[PDB]
Amino acid sequence: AQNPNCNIMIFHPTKEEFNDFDKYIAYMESQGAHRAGLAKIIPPKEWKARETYDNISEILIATPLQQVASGRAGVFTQYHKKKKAMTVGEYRHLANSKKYQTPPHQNFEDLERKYWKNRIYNSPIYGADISGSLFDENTKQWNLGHLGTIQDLLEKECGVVIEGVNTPYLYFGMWKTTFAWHTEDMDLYSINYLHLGEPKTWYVVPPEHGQRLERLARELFPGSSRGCGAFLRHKVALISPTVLKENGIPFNRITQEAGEFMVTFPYGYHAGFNHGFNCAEAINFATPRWIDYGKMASQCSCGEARVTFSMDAFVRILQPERYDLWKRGQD
Ligand SMILES: O=C(O)CNC(=O)C(=O)O
Ligand SMILES: [Mg+2]
Ligand code: NI
Ligand SMILES: [Zn+2]
Repeated sequence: AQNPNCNIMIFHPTKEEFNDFDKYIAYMESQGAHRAGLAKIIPPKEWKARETYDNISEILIATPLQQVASGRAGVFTQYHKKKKAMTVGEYRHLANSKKYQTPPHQNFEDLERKYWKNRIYNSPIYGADISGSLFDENTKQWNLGHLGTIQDLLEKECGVVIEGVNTPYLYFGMWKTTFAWHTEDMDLYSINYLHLGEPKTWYVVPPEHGQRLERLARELFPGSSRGCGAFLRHKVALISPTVLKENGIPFNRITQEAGEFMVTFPYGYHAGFNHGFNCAEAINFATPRWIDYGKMASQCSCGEARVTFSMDAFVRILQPERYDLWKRGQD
């Protein structure tokens, strides 16, 4: 069995190997990359996502989210307080302000220390889930706006024809902005490209051990657990690496830098934070191996998780028993 310790793998495809997305994902899985839950892909040196970022300040962040934490330094929840719209120009200025800027630090490890020590005492502002793309339409390889759609994958594999579309989202981050422990909707893959700015640190639990994380989360957030049988779908809970080590939960960590892709694999729980002002683009995708994960994915039916139009059809076709109850939550 390849990669039995479920380490995060890093790949360096040639320009030739960068032509066929699906084939390279299948290659990475042949080498066991999926066992980690997360892989890094460093694009060939000849590739570029777009010519410059010189004009990005005019993007609107219609609903910036202030991420307010509650709990203790290693075990907390975050709630998203909606703020007034601001441009990326305005946001970048805010990220760089004394109140919000990255502190002096020695290296990534010192900054990670400072994050886990001090995150709860600040409320950074995140521009998340902004429909759009920063890839140039002339970028033919690994252009997150030109992937084959999940609906097309389901049609090709299963013959069914469903409504829905699949488009990318932009994330504008600052120091301490945080993504809580989650898997993707319907335990899909994700791919994330860091277009610009400061790094993003990731933590991941191997898919084969995801239930160990869920059991810990139920113990650590016991009222949330009683409210909903899939409350990690709410995307609000944080658990530090120190806490995970204390409870014997297998995980790995890696820092993504500007110009690099990360892939998360089905049912790979992940969480992380941004080091400073940055812009990422991400999208969900499917392969044939996903289908079985889609059929088994947990669902939030308490009504908190509230998700896209396109998820309806996935639940309807892959989880018909759950469909009625899940849609009562969605309505
Ligand atoms: O970049 C972020 O804030 C969060 N991204 C993801 O969870 C992902 O790409 O799957
Ligand atoms: Mg602009
Ligand atoms: Ni994700
Ligand atoms: Zn719920």
